[PDB]
Amino acid sequence: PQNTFLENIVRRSSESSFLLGNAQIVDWPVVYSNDGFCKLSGYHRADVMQKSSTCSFMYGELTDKKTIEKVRQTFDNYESNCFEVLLYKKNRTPVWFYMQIAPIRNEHEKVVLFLCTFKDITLFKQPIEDDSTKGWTKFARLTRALTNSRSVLQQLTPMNKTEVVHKHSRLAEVLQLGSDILPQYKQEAPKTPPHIILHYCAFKTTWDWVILILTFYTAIMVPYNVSFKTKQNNIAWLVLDSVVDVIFLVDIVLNFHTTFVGPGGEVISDPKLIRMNYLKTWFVIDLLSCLFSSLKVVRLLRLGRVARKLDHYLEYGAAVLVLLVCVFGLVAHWLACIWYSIGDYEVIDEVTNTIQIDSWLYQLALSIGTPYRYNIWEGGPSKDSLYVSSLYFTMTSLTTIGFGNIAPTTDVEKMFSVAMMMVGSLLYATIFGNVTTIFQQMYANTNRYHEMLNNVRDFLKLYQVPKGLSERVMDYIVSTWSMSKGIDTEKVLSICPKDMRADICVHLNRKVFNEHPAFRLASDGCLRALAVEFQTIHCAPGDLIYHAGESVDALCFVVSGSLEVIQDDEVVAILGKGDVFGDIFWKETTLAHACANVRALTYCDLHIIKREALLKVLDFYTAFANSFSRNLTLTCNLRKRIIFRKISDVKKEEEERLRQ
Amino acid sequence: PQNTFLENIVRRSSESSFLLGNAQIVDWPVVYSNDGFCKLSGYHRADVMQKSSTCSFMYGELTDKKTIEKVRQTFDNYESNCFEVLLYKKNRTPVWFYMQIAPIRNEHEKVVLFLCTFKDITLFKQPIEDDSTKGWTKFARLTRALTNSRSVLQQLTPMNKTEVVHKHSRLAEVLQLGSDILPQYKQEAPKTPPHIILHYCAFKTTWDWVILILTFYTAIMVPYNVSFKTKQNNIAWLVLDSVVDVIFLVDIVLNFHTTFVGPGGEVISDPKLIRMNYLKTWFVIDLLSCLFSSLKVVRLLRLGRVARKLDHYLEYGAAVLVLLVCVFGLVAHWLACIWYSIGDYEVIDEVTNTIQIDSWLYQLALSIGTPYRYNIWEGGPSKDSLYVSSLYFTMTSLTTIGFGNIAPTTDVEKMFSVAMMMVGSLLYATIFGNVTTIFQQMYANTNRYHEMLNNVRDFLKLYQVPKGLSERVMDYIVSTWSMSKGIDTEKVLSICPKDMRADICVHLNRKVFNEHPAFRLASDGCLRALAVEFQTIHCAPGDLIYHAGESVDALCFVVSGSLEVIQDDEVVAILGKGDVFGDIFWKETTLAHACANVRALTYCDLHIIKREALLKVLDFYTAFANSFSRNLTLTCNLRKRIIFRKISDVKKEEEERLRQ
Ligand SMILES: [K+]
Ligand SMILES: [K+]
Ligand SMILES: [K+]
Ligand SMILES: [K+]
Ligand SMILES: [K+]
Repeated sequence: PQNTFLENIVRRSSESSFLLGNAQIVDWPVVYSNDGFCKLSGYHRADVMQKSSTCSFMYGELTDKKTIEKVRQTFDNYESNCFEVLLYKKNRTPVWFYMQIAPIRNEHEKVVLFLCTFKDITLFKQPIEDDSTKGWTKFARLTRALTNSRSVLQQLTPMNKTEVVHKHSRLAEVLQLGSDILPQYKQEAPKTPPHIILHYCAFKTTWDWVILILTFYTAIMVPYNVSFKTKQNNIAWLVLDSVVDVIFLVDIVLNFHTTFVGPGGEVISDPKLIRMNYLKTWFVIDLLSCLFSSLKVVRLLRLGRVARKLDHYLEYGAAVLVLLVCVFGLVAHWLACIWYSIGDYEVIDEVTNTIQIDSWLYQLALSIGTPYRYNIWEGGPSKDSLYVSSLYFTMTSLTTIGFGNIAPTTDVEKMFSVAMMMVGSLLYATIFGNVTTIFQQMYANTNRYHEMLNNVRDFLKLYQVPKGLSERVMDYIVSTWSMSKGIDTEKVLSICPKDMRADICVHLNRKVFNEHPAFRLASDGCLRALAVEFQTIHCAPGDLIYHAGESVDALCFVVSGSLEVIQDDEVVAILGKGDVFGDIFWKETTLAHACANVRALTYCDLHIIKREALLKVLDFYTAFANSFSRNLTLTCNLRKRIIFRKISDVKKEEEERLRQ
Repeated sequence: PQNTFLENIVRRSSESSFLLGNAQIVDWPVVYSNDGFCKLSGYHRADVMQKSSTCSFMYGELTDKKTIEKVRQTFDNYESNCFEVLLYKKNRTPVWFYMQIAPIRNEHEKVVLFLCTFKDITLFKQPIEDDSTKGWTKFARLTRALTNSRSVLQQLTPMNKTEVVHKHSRLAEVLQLGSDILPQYKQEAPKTPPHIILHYCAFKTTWDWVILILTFYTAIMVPYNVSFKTKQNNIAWLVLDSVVDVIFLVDIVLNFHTTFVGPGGEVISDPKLIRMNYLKTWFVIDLLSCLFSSLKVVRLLRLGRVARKLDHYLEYGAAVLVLLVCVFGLVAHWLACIWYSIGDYEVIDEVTNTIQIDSWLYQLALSIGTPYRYNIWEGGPSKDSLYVSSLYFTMTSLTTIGFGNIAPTTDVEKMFSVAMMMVGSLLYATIFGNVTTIFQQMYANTNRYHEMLNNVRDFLKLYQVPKGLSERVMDYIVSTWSMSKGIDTEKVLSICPKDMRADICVHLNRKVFNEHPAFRLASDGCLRALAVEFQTIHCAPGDLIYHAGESVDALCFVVSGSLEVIQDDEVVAILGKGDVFGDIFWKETTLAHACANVRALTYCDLHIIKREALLKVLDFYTAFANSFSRNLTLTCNLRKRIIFRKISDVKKEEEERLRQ
C-alpha cells in the first residue's frame, strides 16, 4: 500500500518544473521543488523551500501587479487557473513564465497541496530589458534562455507572428488536463491496467487448483487409454476430454493476463513485457501439450504447469510428503501400464500360432480360472482383472515386498523389472528421508529443551548441591519453560529494528503506564525510551529480591502478586498490585544498602528499571524529570531504616527493671 | 505453595477498608492499607503506613476518651471486639466509624497482625458540627459522606427511627463472622472445593493407567468379535464386558471432578466452569462410545481418551517408540480382521453352490490338510488357525517381508492389499524415522565431544607443535572432559537470575568460607558478592600458575593439593590445604612482579579471585574491609624477594678467597 504521488507527477510531467506547496498553512510555503525549477530560476532546492508559493521571492520591480492580484485570489479560494507572469531569475534576468496552479485533493476530498507547473516562453515573447548596448543583445539571449523548449517542443515554425499559435497551444495544453493534474494524493493500493488479473487474486488460486486437478486426471488417464486400448468410446467420455482441452486452451489464453513477480521486487503490470516473458519462458511446452499415439501421449507435458505452480508449497515439510505420495502412486500406475503392454505383447507368438507359457498373463489366467480358448485367440481374464493385477504387481515391486504370485519369467520381463527395481530403490529412499526429516523438525526443539534439563540436573548432582536448593532450581526451570514455552523475548526483539521495538515494548509495559499517575505527562518519545529500557522479571513464592545488604539499583513496580518487606525479622510493609519500591535515584547519586528483605508471598510479576537507564532518560528530558519527581512517591523506601522496639523486649526488660 | 492472604481478605471483604497493622511491635504500626480507606479518611497509602493502628493520627478534640481506653485495652491483650468511634477525616470532617478489630494467627498459632475493618455510619447517626450557618447544612453532608453504604447496602428503610435497626444489623454482622475474619496467615498448599479430586493426585494417575489398559483391551477385542463372529457366549466373558462398561461410565461421571489446567497458569477449581469445559470439549465422544453391529463397533471411540491423556509422555523419545510399536500391533490386528472378513465372504459363491479356488481360505485349507466337505458347507481350518494365518499374512505385508504362502489371488483381495501396502509404507517410514532420531539424540553429544578432540589434534599437527607440549594439551583436554563430562558451569549459571546464583556460588565456595578465619565476620550480602565473584581453577602436576615476571592480580586459596614456590631454582615455600597466596591488593594500588615460580606438585584445586572484583567488594563494604585486612595473613607474598646466599657458592668462594 504505497503512496506513489511524486512518481505519478514526474511520469505525467514530461520534464516540467512543478513546485508543490502546502495549502493549509498561511502564505502557502513551498514544500517540494523539482530539479527542473533549479535551472529555470537558478534557485537551488535548499532556499526555495519554506518560501511563499506565490513566487514572492521572484517578484521584481516591473512585475505585473494585476497578475499578482489574480494569483493571490486563486490561492485564496481553492481553484485552478493559468497565468502568464514576468519574473526574475537568480541573476536578475527578466523572464516570462507560464504558471498552471492547481489544487490537489486529500483522501476524503480535502485540499492539501497546490501544484504550480511552470513553463518558459522567453523566446516566444519580447523580454524588453533596459541594460542593453546593442540590438543583437536582445536576440541572442532568446537562444540562451530557451534551449529545451524551442528545439525540442516547438521547432516546426520557429519564425515570427507565431506567438499567437504558441498561446493557442498553451491554452489547448491547459484546457485538456482536467484529471491529469489531480493524481489524488492518498495512500492507495496497487493498480493494474484494464483486463489484467492479479496472480494472487481469489479467482486465480481457484483456477490454479482446478488446473492441477485436471493435470492429475490427464496423467492418470492418458497411459490407461494408450496401453489398455480402452475401445469403449461412449458419448459421455469423448466430451470430457474435449471439455478439458478447451479449459486448458482457455488457461493458455488467460495466462497472458498474469502479473509476473519481479526479480526480488514486486509485481510487474506492463502488458508489453508479460507477453514476452511468457513467450520466452513457457509458450513452447504449453502449445505442444495442447495440440495418432504420439499426439495423444504428448499431453503428459501438462505436468510442467504443476512443476511451475508448486514452489511455495514445496517449502513446507508435509506438502513435500503429499507430493511424494502422489508421485509414488502415479509412478506405480505408469509402470503398471508398461507391464501390461509387455505382457500383452509377449503372449501368443504370431510367427507360429501358439501361446507362450512364460508370460505373466498366462500364469495369471491359470491362477484365476479363466484360460485362453480357440486355437483369433479369445478368452483370458477380464479388463478389470488385468489392470488390478498389473497395479498389484508394480506395487509389490515398488514397496519392496515382492510376494511372488506375479513375477518375471520371460527374458524381456526380467530386464524390465531390473530397471523397475533401480527406480523403486531411489523412490523409497527419498520417501524415507523425507519422513525422517519431518520427525527431526519437531524432535529438534524437544531435544533442545531436554538437553538443558539434563545438563542442569547433572550439574546439580555433580557438585552435590543440597536438597532443598536443587529442588528450587529444578522447579524454576520447569515452571519458566512451562510459562514461556521456550520463547525468548530478547531474540524476537533483536529483529525488527527500532521502529516496532518501541511500540512492542510500550505494549508490554502498558500496565505500568496506564495504571500509574506518574506516567501521565510523558511524551511519546519518553514513553518509548522507558518502555525499551525497563525489562521485566517473574518471581516465585519465597524468593528474595533484595537482601539486607544488597545495593538498591532498580525501581520496581508491582503489577501482580504481593511482596513482604521485613526488617529485623518483623513485617514492616506489605505490597501488591500497583506499588513502587526501591530508592530515590535522581536526587541522591549514591548507591545505598537495602535495609530490609523483600520476600515474595504469591507468584509475583515485577517491571524493574535499572538505575543508569532511568537516570539517562531523566537527564535527557527535563520537564518530564520534574513531573516524575513531583508525582512519584515510593511506598517502601529501601534506604532508610525504621526505628522500632518490640513489645516482647519491653515485657522482658520490665521484669529485669523491677528486679533491680 | 503460595501465601494467599490478601486475596482471601479482599474476596471476603465485599468492599471494606481493612487496615492490617503489625502486633509484635510497640504502638502497632500500620503495615498495609486497602484502597478503600484512602477515601473513607482522605489519607493516601503513603502516610498512613508506619502510623499507630490505634488511629491516633485521626483522634481529635471531641473524640470519646472512653472508647480510646477500650481500644487501647483491646490492643493490649490479644482479643477481638467491635466499637463505634468519632474520628476526623483529612479535611477535619467529624465522621462516625465502626471498628472491627481482630487478631490474625500465625502458622503455629501466634498473633502477628491486627485486622481493623472500618465502616461509615455518618448518615446513620447525628454528626453535630459547630461551624454551621443553616440547618440544611446538617443534612446534605449526610448524602455526601455516605454514598456507597446507603444506596447500596441499606436503602430499604432510609427513614428516621431506623438507627436502632442499623445497630442491630451491625451487631448481627459482627457476631456471625467468627471464622471468616481469621484466614490463618500462613504459607499453605493449594486448596480445592469439597468433592473435587486433583488431576495429578496419586489415585488419578492409577485411574488413568487402568483406563488406558481397558481401552487397549477393547481395541484388541472388539474387531475380533465383530469379524470372527466369536459365538461362544460364556458367562465368564459376558460379565467382563459389563464390568468394563460400568467402569467407563464411572470414569465419565468422575471426570466432572477434575481440575483443568489453566491456559498457561495453574489449576482451576471452580465446579461451575469445569463442567462447562468438559461438556464443550469431550462430552460427545465419551457419551457416544459408552452407549447391532454399529452399536458394538462404535466403542472404538474410546481411543480419544488415550489420545488426550498421552501428552506429557509424547515429549520423550522412547515413549513415542513404544506408542508406535503398539499402534503397529493394533494396525496389524485390524488388518487381519478385515482380511479374514474378505476371505470368508469370497469362499462359497451363493448364487451357485460351488467353492472358489481363488480365495486364500481355500489355498490355506489345501496347505494345512483340512479341506472343505459336504456339497451347508462344513469343514475347513479351525478357528485358531484362521486368526493366526490372518495375523501372519498382515504382518508379512506390513514389515515388507512378503514370503508368499498367503497372497492375494482374487480381484477384491488385490485392490485391498494395494491399500495395505500404501498404509504400511508410511507406518514403516515413521518407525525408521523415530529410531534414527532416537540414536541421533545421544550421538549428537558424543560427536560434539569428538569434533573438539579432532580439531585440537589437527591444530597441533598442522603447526608442528613439538612433542612434550602437544601431549600436555591432549592430556588436559581428556582429563577435563573426564572430570566435567562436558558440563559448563557458566552456561548453567547464566540461567536462574541472581537469587539462586548467589546461593549456588556460596555452596560451591563453601571450602574457603567455612575453613578460613578471614571470612568469619561477613554478612550474607558480602558472602554472596564474594561467592559470585571468585571463580575456581583446577591445576595439573607441573603446571605453573605464576612465572618470574607475571603480574600478580589474584588472591589464590588452596583447597586441595600442594604448591611449590621456588625462587632462583631454590624451594622457598611449600603450600597446601588451606594456604592463601598472592599480593596485598587493598593497600598497595600497584601491580607487582611475581618474584618466584609457583609450580603444582599434585593435582591441585584453587579458588582465585581477581583484583578488581575484590577491590570493588572491599570498597563497597567498609567494616568487612577492616576485618579482612586484620584477619588475613598471606603465607607466600609474591611481591617481595627473599634474600639468601647458597651454601655451595659459599664453599666455592671460600677456596678462591684462600687462593688469593
Ligand atoms: K521383501
Ligand atoms: K532411514
Ligand atoms: K525394506
Ligand atoms: K517372496
Ligand atoms: K513364492
